[PDB]
Amino acid sequence: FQWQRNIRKVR
Repeated sequence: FQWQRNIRKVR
């Protein structure tokens, strides 16, 4: 999982 600094734009 390549997460860009906490995504938080979907769920």
